[PDB]
Amino acid sequence: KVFGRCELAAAMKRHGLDNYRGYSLGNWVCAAKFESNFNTQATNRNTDGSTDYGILQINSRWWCNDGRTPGSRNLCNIPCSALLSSDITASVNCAKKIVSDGNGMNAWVAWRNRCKGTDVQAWIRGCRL
Repeated sequence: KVFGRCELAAAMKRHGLDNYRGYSLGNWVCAAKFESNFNTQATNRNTDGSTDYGILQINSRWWCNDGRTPGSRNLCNIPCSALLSSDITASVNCAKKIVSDGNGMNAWVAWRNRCKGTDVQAWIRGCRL
């Protein structure tokens, strides 16, 4: 599923990401835009053999099991394929664990490089929340 901008904002708000660990909703929408172009089916292979999955491009090196990342962890206790669903619950629940682990949203390279320090409120302008 390819989300619309306001559609995804509303789904993320319903799942409790607005101001989660101090990150306003626009941060999460911005990160999803540049990680996956709002596409739940996005996958991207990393040079170390791990793979990033879903709308927030969550990495199999630490966070999910895809059966082909030897020596990796599964800290969200899910198959990585669950992160490609049209229902974003699994991705949001896992993202809450990631952002709590100490480095905040710096865990997402695209957020650090393209959202951090910008006017992220612009990503939820016009949306009915």
